[PDB]
Amino acid sequence: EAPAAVVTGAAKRIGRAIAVKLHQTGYRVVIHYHNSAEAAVSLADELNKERSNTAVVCQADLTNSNVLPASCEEIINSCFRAFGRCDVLVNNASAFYPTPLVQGKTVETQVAELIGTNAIAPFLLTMSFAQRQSSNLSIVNLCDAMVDQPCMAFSLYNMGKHALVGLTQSAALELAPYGIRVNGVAPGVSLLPVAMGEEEKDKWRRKVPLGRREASAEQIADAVIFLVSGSAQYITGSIIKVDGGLSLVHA
Amino acid sequence: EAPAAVVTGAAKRIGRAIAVKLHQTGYRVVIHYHNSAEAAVSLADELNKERSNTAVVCQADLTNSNVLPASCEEIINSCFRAFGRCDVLVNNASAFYPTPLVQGKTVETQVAELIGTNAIAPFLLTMSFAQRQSNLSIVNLCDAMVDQPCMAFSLYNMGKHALVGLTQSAALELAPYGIRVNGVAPGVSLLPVAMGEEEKDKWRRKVPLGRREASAEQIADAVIFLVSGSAQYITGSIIKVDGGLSLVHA
Amino acid sequence: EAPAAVVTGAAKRIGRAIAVKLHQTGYRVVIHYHNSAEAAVSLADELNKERSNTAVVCQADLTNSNVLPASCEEIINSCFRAFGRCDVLVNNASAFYPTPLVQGKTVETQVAELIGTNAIAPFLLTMSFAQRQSNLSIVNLCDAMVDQPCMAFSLYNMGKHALVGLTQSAALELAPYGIRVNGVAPGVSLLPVAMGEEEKDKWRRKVPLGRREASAEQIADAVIFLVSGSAQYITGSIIKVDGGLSLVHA
Amino acid sequence: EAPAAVVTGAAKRIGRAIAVKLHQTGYRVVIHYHNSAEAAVSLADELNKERSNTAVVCQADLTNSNVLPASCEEIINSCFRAFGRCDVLVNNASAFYPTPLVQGKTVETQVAELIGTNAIAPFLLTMSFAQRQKSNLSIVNLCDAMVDQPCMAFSLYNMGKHALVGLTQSAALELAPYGIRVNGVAPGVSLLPVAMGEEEKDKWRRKVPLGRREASAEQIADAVIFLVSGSAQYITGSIIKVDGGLSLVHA
Ligand SMILES: NC(=O)c1ccc[n+]([C@@H]2O[C@H](COP(=O)([O-])OP(=O)(O)OC[C@H]3O[C@@H](n4cnc5c(N)ncnc54)[C@H](OP(=O)(O)O)[C@@H]3O)[C@@H](O)[C@H]2O)c1
Ligand SMILES: NC(=O)c1ccc[n+]([C@@H]2O[C@H](COP(=O)([O-])OP(=O)(O)OC[C@H]3O[C@@H](n4cnc5c(N)ncnc54)[C@H](OP(=O)(O)O)[C@@H]3O)[C@@H](O)[C@H]2O)c1
Ligand SMILES: NC(=O)c1ccc[n+]([C@@H]2O[C@H](COP(=O)([O-])OP(=O)(O)OC[C@H]3O[C@@H](n4cnc5c(N)ncnc54)[C@H](OP(=O)(O)O)[C@@H]3O)[C@@H](O)[C@H]2O)c1
Ligand SMILES: NC(=O)c1ccc[n+]([C@@H]2O[C@H](COP(=O)([O-])OP(=O)(O)OC[C@H]3O[C@@H](n4cnc5c(N)ncnc54)[C@H](OP(=O)(O)O)[C@@H]3O)[C@@H](O)[C@H]2O)c1
Ligand SMILES: Nc1nc2[nH]c(-c3ccccc3)c(CCc3ccccc3)c2c(=O)[nH]1
Ligand SMILES: Nc1nc2[nH]c(-c3ccccc3)c(CCc3ccccc3)c2c(=O)[nH]1
Ligand SMILES: Nc1nc2[nH]c(-c3ccccc3)c(CCc3ccccc3)c2c(=O)[nH]1
Ligand SMILES: Nc1nc2[nH]c(-c3ccccc3)c(CCc3ccccc3)c2c(=O)[nH]1
Repeated sequence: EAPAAVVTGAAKRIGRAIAVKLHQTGYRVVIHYHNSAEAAVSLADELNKERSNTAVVCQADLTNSNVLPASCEEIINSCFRAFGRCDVLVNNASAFYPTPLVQGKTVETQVAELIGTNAIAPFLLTMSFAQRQSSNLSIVNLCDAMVDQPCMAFSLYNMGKHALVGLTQSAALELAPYGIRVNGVAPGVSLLPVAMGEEEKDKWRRKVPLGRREASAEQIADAVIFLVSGSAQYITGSIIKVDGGLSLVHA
Repeated sequence: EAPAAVVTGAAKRIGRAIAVKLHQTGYRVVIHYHNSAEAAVSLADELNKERSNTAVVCQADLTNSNVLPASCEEIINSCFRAFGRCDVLVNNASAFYPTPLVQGKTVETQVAELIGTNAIAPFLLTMSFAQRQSNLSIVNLCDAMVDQPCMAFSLYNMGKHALVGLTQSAALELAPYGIRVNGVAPGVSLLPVAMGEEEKDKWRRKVPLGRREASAEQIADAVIFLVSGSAQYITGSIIKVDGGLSLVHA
Repeated sequence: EAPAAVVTGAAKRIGRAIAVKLHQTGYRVVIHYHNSAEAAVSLADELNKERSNTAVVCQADLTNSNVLPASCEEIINSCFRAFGRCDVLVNNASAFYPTPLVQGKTVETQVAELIGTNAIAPFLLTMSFAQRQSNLSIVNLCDAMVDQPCMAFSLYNMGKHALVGLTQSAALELAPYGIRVNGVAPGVSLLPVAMGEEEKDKWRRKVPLGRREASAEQIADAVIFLVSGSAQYITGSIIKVDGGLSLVHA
Repeated sequence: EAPAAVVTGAAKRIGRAIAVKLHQTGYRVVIHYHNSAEAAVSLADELNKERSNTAVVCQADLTNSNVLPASCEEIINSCFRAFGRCDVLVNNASAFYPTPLVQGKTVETQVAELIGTNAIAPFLLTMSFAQRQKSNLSIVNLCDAMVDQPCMAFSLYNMGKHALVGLTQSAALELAPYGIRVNGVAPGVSLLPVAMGEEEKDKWRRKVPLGRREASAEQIADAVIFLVSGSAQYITGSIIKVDGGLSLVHA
């Protein structure tokens, strides 16, 4: 039988490209989404046209709350339900906006979204994934290459990403005896936010030493595919920058 | 007029040592505490016997909740109420216990406490400190072993990682205000009251420099360095006080 | 036409596995070696029996000296002489042995060998490589345990640390020329011939993932990924291949 | 009676400021120097005017060669000849200039100067220091906050400073049983070349979060003083950035 993978925030952009490649590689996928129902479904439609009954969707808010644990257990159950197994978890879903330290959402809501999506939900999905277990089990967390050169006023986001590094390493250590590997892919700039101004996107583009451009989503997905593959079987607790050298560049 | 410091979890152990040392250097101090009220007031008494009207206590749960932001603001407000200023904030309070990934409290509670004390409360207290504004600085009690995590401590460890993020993020954003943010990262220091001597000795034996844990004073010494005029250009630095522990391989 | 790679210290162990895999992937290979002459020609025989005119050997001492820059230029010149091009450089050769800080090679020789092989030759090889210039990249064999040094291996460790800086500096400088520079950082892979069986086991039992060292093939897999088209945006990255070993506190 | 320190490259700029403050703290000093005899001597004169017979000067090229280990043994020995003891070693001397990868010093000379001064001499000085011990003994190495965001075309310099981090950690571990601590100070930008145009100096100053300026040599010296003091007695293997947050600033 073919392995199955969960990819969070998989309706669009990097998470979409990750789902697609895992699928092209032979996985069945659970495409998780929060708000993008329509996009999640048309992706599943497209993958199930290629290969019948190989893609399902799964809706969940990953904001931290009293139900998040249940929600995350249900994401992992959906995969077990659809496909009878869960081999791979990609923690890609992420909320992202500025939370300036010095003066909309209340601060406690910002904590819940930024820390819940970037770190608490990953921890709870990891728990549920491991609890439910020639197989090749792994987890890939979508990290941040620039996490030690944080953006101005993005302190909660940055806290969540740093937490996610902690989880990556802690979970690699603790789940090694189960044969579950835990790694990370850390983009620098890849697809820039649809919202982001065009001059603002070019500013970032021009700082990238390898080609003065952003990574494609597919280039990010390549690292993921490597990490879940049989050729990464001794690798756990490793976070691979896919940043074109951006992190190396001084102010 | 004397500067003022807030030290969280200051009723005993390392936080008491940081407040004692801050007091000896001439700070007025707020001794924040959660459950250890007797130890808190007993300390504020010793300190006020030494110079009167220079220590107050302040009780607060720093578990994450929707009122944690108010609570952290009230902590900063307590320092201005007592002393008319707030120059230093030391984030020392921390919950710690195992949270195994494969299986007491609910997990929602473990999240709230481990992440809230180690990370969210430090962020809120930082916002509050900065919003209320010399030599202004913040010092976070980090973990020298943060990149070699203890088995089954993932939520604690996530919290100490996030506290690194904050140290770095806040140092960048608060620089324009002349507010420095740095950290102090013990290895093993005072071991927990729960721990038996045999398990303490197991950790002691791992330390290259002397095969013993840091004294609480030794941690406080580095905090005192970082708040001083001698570290005026230092911000975003996290100083290990670990006697070489983090350098030792498995 | 087929791309070509130079692999240093490729006659045995990890470097051999890398040469083999690069060769299986479609590459022509320069097999560099120092002393291991028989195993080197033996490997090119195998390779060339599989695909004629796709491997050549190239002998060089990579100890630091005033002629190293010439020896390194010759290694790259040899790749061009044999194959008309040089797409990939792998810096794998390395000397390793204790150099205690406190009391039959002289210390000037220990410096030249350990820093030579592990750092200066890589630098010189990278200069010569870039000077002669498609998916062009370089891979350095680094050490996952580098921030957790082995006792009395300061010179070796210094070499590996330097190789980190080289990886990163060269990534930065060569990016405009389309040349990527990355690392693979084993923990414990095939353990030395001369290592006792008790001390091998001792390292094996430390590894979380599977309680065993990596196979050379496992290391090579990560090299293969980094030179491949699935890594076209990766530069300046160092990928640990250590089964979690570096995550384990003392 | 009074403890003794060796400071390499102590005739000007940072090393001088370090030697002055150690002296002000009550150390006797060996002022090592390469070409700057006149500043070295003039400092030793200023210092011996404060306290008779508490400063000596000691010339040596710290370029890697066959003689470098003797020279480094000689620098240590001279502190013992002058003061009867050697309590503190500061590795401050450093060559610094571009060594581009692609196109009158030859490259073997560049290697010898940049690697010798920034790494190899520090190592040899450490072993001579330790050999002679076998009281608060420690070693402070002058590192670089920016070592992971290197300046373009300084690979040999950068490689030396990276090697110097490894030595700081390696020596800390190996010499801990002798009660010798080994730590670093890692400036970001400090005293800038007086020759450099102010306009160019300002581009660097403007990047520094804290104060938009470079560190004084005295500010670097303060961290060195902390690290050799009785208030750092459990500290070893640590590298204190003194950088005004410069290393936290993305491109
Ligand atoms: N783009 C980059 O340059 C970049 C750089 C560094 C790191 N990364 C990391 O790489 C990953 C992918 O980046 P990206 O730009 O593709 O992500 P993105 O478009 O910002 O977000 C991806 C998905 O996250 C989901 N999400 C947001 N809040 C959520 C919530 N509360 N609950 C559940 N899902 C939620 C959204 O799903 P719905 O649309 O279904 O609501 C969204 O489509 C992220 O983890 C990001 O931090 C990206
Ligand atoms: N000790 C070590 O070896 C070690 C090692 C690495 C890092 N560190 C760090 O150094 C710092 C000091 O360590 P320590 O051993 O002195 O700490 P500790 O004794 O475990 O805790 C310090 C205080 O934190 C407070 N705290 C706990 N839960 C709280 C909550 N929900 N709300 C508010 N406050 C709460 C407690 O207050 P009450 O007593 O008033 O209830 C406690 O006295 C910590 O941040 C620690 O993580 C210590
Ligand atoms: N094995 C591990 O557990 C491990 C762990 C961490 C990092 N690594 C790194 O992985 C790489 C490969 O490791 P390995 O165990 O396969 O290496 P190894 O067998 O110890 O050394 C590889 C080759 O380097 C060459 N070499 C040694 N001194 C030389 C000199 N002066 N000039 C030129 N070549 C010289 C030798 O060539 P001849 O036989 O031709 O003389 C040797 O065969 C090395 O960079 C190593 O540092 C290995
Ligand atoms: N300045 C900064 O912004 C900065 C930034 C990062 C790190 N650092 C580090 O901080 C330390 C002090 O910096 P600095 O700017 O004060 O250094 P500097 O002025 O560039 O150099 C200090 C001294 O090093 C000595 N030196 C150079 N080559 C030598 C050789 N071959 N043999 C023996 N001695 C030699 C020189 O002695 P003579 O004058 O006697 O010839 C020179 O005065 C250095 O280690 C540096 O890398 C500085
Ligand atoms: N979920 C999510 N996470 C993101 N992280 C980043 C990022 C973070 C730090 C530096 C650069 C890019 C980005 C790219 C956009 C960006 C650009 C500049 C600063 C912060 C973020 C991103 C995103 O679009 N979605
Ligand atoms: N709030 C608080 N935090 C602590 N962190 C540590 C610690 C953590 C990781 C490695 C070494 C010591 C300690 C020392 C005890 C300890 C040891 C191992 C895991 C968790 C805690 C500690 C503590 O007593 N209180
Ligand atoms: N050229 C080369 N480099 C090596 N590095 C290591 C290594 C280094 C640090 C920790 C563990 C293994 C090893 C594994 C054997 C070893 C173990 C401990 C110290 C130095 C070497 C190794 C090797 O066999 N050849
Ligand atoms: N021996 C020695 N080592 C040095 N390292 C640095 C440095 C290196 C990397 C980033 C910033 C400054 C410097 C200062 C280099 C510099 C000079 C002018 C503007 C910005 C940086 C330095 C030096 O002057 N002497």
